[PDB]
Parts: sequence; C-alpha cells; structure tokens
Amino acid sequence: TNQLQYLQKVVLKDLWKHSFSWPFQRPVDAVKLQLPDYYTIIKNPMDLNTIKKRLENKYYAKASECIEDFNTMFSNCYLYNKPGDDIVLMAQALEKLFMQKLSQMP
Ligand SMILES: Cc1sc2c(c1C)C(c1ccc(Cl)cc1)=N[C@@H](CC(=O)OC(C)(C)C)c1[nH]nc(C)[n+]1-2
Repeated sequence: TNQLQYLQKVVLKDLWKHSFSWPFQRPVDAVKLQLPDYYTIIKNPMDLNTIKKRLENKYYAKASECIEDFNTMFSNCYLYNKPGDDIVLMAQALEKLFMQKLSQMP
C-alpha cells in the first residue's frame, strides 16, 4: 500500500495526463471502432480506467499485480496492431514514461 499509492497518485496520474493516453483511457469499444475480432484476439483486455477502478476499490493484493495489468495493456496493443502503427508508437512512448516512473518507486 506504500507502492500501490505511488502507482495511483503518481504513475497512473502521469500516464493519464499524457496526451498519448486517450486510446487507453477506456476499454476498446469494438462496435464503435468496428473491430469484431478484437475481444477474440485479446483475451485479457486491460485499460487505464480498469486499472484505476481497481486501485480505487482495492482489488490488488500487491504492487506487482498492478504492474502486470499495465504491461498487459501495452502487450495487448502490440499483439492486435502492427509495428509502425500510430497506436503502437503511442503505446511505446507511454511504456517508456511508465518504466521511467517505476524506476523511482518506493
Ligand atoms: C479509441 C481507440 S482504442 C484503440 C484505438 C482507438 C482509436 C486505435 C487507434 C488509436 C490512435 C490512432 Cl492515432 C490510431 C488507432 N487503434 C485500435 C486498433 C484499430 O485499428 O482501430 C481502428 C480501426 C484504427 C479504429 C486499438 N488497439 N488498441 C487500442 C487501445 N486501440
């Protein structure tokens, strides 16, 4: 709960306010984006609002488990999309920021 609080107040907050965060703020809306294959290819969907709601309602038992959700979020993007896709560049940049902030965790 020392570190979970970091991930809430610092990591999540900074990722959320970064301008690349917007595709990752809600779950993928497959109807609106017309991706009928998405939730078949991506079996463990994850997004920043889920991670937040999960912190807010104390779903996590350990910092490690919150970190793995962030990583699933990014790996989901890489699996569904292609190298050189705009969405993949955004995700890689958010991932860099993410590591940057992990380095400075308590
Ligand atoms: C709201 C969301 S959620 C999202 C995207 C959007 C737009 C984007 C996207 C975001 C930003 C830019 Cl510049 C380009 C695409 N892409 C899709 C995959 C796709 O192909 O969607 C289109 C068919 C392109 C809509 C995708 N995969 N994983 C995620 C989280 N997203």
